Amino acid sequence: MKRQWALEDFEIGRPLGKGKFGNVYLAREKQSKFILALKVLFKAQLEKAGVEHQLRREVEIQSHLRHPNILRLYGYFHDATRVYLILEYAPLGTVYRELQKLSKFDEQRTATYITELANALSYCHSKRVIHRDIKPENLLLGSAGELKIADFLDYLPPEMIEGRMHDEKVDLWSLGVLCYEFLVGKPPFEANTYQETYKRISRVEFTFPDFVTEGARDLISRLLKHNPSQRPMLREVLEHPWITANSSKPS
Ligand SMILES: O=C1CNCC2=C1[C@@H](c1ccccc1F)c1c[nH]nc1N2
Repeated sequence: MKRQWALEDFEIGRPLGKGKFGNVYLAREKQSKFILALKVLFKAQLEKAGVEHQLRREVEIQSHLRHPNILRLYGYFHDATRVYLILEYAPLGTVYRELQKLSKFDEQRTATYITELANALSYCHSKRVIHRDIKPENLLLGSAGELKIADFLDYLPPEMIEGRMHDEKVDLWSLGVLCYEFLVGKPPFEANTYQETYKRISRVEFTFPDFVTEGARDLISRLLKHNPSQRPMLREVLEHPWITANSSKPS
């Protein structure tokens, strides 16, 4: 038995973002006056893209995922032309926005974010869910500034760009790219052309600015190993001395 929702159940507020298949609006559940986000997806568009099978899968997964660092999907409903997703609202915005505003994050903020991401990823893996698109734009912030994964090129691991087969280790690579981008302000393999970025990733060619410390370099270099089996386990990330020295939050 489940709860049935309807459009008339919410007071539509301001638009929060624009999607390639619809828009997201801030909203309030009329009964509880609870603030949430309402993502509207157009079927006609979801159809003309062959991503419907992807949405159905993601919605199934998200509904079952319950973690403080994963954006919550409370439910959904639809009509003749639209699919509505009832999502948790992250009042502090995207990590992407904070990064652009600050240009780069200090070690404390970065290690904290990496810890929250590692926890969320560890939870996902325990549920056989892998390959989360954790780019800054897909990372939101809760009322206390806690990170929330909301993924529902510069970040693809060597195995993927090379058309090879992969596993959960792709998420460890992602974590290394994010740790670097958080500390530096830009992803490690950024280049002028797609072709150049590709060769940069394939060869794991990147440099560290002078302000990136020894501990951060050790963690990033280990996460960004070309060979997936040489990348640390998520528990090793959470126990890394750079993480335990800088994270403002425990695992
Ligand atoms: O789209 C946006 C735009 N940035 C603010 C924001 C959202 C939205 C959202 C982000 C990523 C994926 C799905 C999704 F609905 C959102 C949901 N809760 N808080 C949000 N803030």
